[PDB]
Amino acid sequence: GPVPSRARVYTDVNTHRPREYWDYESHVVEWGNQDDYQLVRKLGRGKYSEVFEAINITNNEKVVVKILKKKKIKREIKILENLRGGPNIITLADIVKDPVSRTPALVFEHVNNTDFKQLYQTLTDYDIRFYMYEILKALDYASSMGIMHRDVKPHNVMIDHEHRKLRLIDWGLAEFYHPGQEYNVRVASRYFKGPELLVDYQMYDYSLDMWSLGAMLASMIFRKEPFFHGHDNYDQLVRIAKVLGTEDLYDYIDKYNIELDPRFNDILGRHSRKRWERFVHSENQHLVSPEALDFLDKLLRYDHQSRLTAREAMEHPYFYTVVK
Repeated sequence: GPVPSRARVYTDVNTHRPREYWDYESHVVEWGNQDDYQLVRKLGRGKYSEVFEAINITNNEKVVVKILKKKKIKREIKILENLRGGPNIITLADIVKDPVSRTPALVFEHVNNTDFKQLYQTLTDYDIRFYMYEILKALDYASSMGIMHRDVKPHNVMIDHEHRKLRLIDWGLAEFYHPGQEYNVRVASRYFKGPELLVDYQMYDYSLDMWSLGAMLASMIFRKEPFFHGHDNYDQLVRIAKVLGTEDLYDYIDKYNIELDPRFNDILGRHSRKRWERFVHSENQHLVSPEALDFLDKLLRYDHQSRLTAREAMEHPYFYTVVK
């Protein structure tokens, strides 16, 4: 069968916690006052909830209410409470029972966000570095607290560009990392899924989020949306292999004694690893530097154990120019 794997950092953080920290199933929700909040506008609907802009009439603060459509509820709540106050972690302000849905409604602080599409059109080199560093603060904190987000993507980063403020949001897919635990590979959005998910390797860890961050960075510095543009989860791996090469892919699956789905036999082909310069052109060159390429190269590795961790990434020369 497949060879096991463990995170190379923050491996045992949950084992040294009281059961209460990670045993989300046993968590007892503290309920607030639903009448404190007035819904103002529907912002959107996802697979698992509907999201509203609302006002907290007990202070006139704008808030965001997510009305949930089992146990994912307590998991998200527990993770949000565990991470509350951390750098760039969205703040859960309250939990109320919605009278119409009769499900929990999570109340979050508001962030005046700019649509990433419109906001990826304008970011300077400096601002890419600056905001990447801010996202890293959130991922280092989350992982240091034994949590993997599992859905890092531009839609889940809220940026108030005016105040240069960033929050990592939507922890509904997040999980507690337990060494040796097998996890569902049906997480993350297609274009941000790490190779571990695409080859059905279940014993993954925080390093999944670092792949997703790398895919985000590639899209930003190269002005290519998305960077790996698959038609489905299979073609998604082929798109990655056309950049990273098939030999390193086979080395990866060979290391973990993973066998590819045989349907790849007729679609994967043989591909060399490409040099990152291939993707540089007159329209994106001002966002590219040797430091950017080296940083990207160290995130986008097939082998989840070989990627930079969040803290290692923060140490990278790419961020030397960011004022701290």
